[PDB]
Amino acid sequence: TLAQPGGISDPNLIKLVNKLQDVFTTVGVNNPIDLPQIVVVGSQSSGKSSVLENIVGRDFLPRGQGIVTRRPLVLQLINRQSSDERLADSTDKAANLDEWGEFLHLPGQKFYDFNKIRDEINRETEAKVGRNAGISPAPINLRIYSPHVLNLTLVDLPGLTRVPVGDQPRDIERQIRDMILKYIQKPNAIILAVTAANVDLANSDGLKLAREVDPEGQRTIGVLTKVDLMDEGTDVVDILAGRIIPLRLGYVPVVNRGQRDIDNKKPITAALEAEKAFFENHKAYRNKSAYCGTPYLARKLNLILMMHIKQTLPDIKQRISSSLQKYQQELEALGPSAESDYTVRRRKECQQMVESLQRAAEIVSQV
Ligand SMILES: Nc1nc2c(ncn2[C@@H]2O[C@H](COP(=O)(O)OP(=O)(O)CP(=O)(O)O)[C@@H](O)[C@H]2O)c(=O)[nH]1
Ligand SMILES: [Mg+2]
Repeated sequence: TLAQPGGISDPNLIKLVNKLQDVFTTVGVNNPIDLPQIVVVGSQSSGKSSVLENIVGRDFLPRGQGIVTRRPLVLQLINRQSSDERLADSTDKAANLDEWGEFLHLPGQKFYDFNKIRDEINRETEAKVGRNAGISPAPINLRIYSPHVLNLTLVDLPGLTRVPVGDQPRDIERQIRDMILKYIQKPNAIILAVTAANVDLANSDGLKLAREVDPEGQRTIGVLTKVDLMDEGTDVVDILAGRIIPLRLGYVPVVNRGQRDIDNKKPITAALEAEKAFFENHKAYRNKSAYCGTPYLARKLNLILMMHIKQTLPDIKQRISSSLQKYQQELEALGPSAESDYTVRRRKECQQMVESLQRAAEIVSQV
C-alpha cells in the first residue's frame, strides 16, 4: 500500500495529525493545519515526473522520452479509512479496495489500478492537446484516497523548453514559464528544483525559476537526477557540498529508472535497490551515502511537513492555557459542591471543560 516509513506517508506522521485533529476538535478549532504543495519544476526531460511519483510510492504518472507531461496534474491525496470483481481485471499487483483514484473529468469512476490512472492521464492529455507536443495549462485533477496518506497536494508540470516543437506556438517558453509560476508563486509551495546531473547546474531552469520566487531558498530543494549518466570520473560532490549554487535546504542526488527500465516495467522496489547500490559502490558517493537517493529526499519532505504541523502548536498551546485559566477562575468563584440549579450545572460545565482542556494540553506536550 501507500504507507512507507520516512516519507510523506510515514505512519507516525499520519498518527500525529489525527491526534492533533482530535485536540483541535476538543477545543473547537477548525483544522488549522495547512500543508504545503509539492511542485516539480525544471527543464524538459530532466526527470520531474519520475521524482514526483517516487514521493507518492506507487507508479501512476506517464514517463518516457520526448515531450511527455503536457498538462499540469494536480494530485490531491485524501485520507480515508477502510470501509471482489472490482479488482478482477486489475493489472496492478498492489491494487486494494482501500486505495483508489478519482478524476474530476470522470466523476463516479474509481481507479484501483494505478496503471489505468496513468493511462487516463495520457488519454486525457491527448484528448485536449493532441499527439504533436501541444501544451495546455488546463490541469488534470486527480484525487487518490488511502488510509495511509495525508491531506496533501502534489503537482506535476510540463518542463521548460527553448525551441517549440510540433504544434507548439512560437512563444511556448513563456507559456510554460507562466504556467509553472502559478503553482510555485504561492508562499507555501515546496519547490523541487529538478536538474539533470549530466548538464551543468548553471543551465538549470528549475534553479533559475525557483530563485525568482524563493530568493532565500526557504522552500526550494535541489534534486539532481540522472547521476548514473554522468561522464566517467565526474560527480556532483561539489554541488552537494554547497560550492556551486548553494541552497539552504541543500541538494539530493537520485538515480531513477532509465528508459530501458521503463520498457521492461521494472518495479519501483527494484529501482530503489539499484539506486541504493549505485551510491554505495560509487567512489564519489560511498561517503555519507545515506544522504543520497530517493529515500533521503522523502526524509527532507517528511521533516518539512513535520515543521508545518508543529508550526500550529504555539497558537493552540496559548489558547488552551488562557482558556484553562478562565474556567479555573470560574470554578474558584462557584466554590466547592441545597444550591441553585444554575450553580450546580455551571459548576459541572466548568469542570468538564477543565478536564477536556487538561487532557488536550497533555497530548500536545507528549508530541
Ligand atoms: N538513467 C536515468 N534515466 C532517467 C532518470 N530519471 C529519468 N530518466 C529517464 O529520462 C526520461 C524522462 O523521464 P521523466 O520522468 O518522464 O521526465 P520529465 O521531466 O517528467 C519529462 P517532461 O518534461 O516531458 O514532462 C525517461 O526516459 C526516463 O527513463 C535517472 O535518474 N536515470
Ligand atoms: Mg513529466
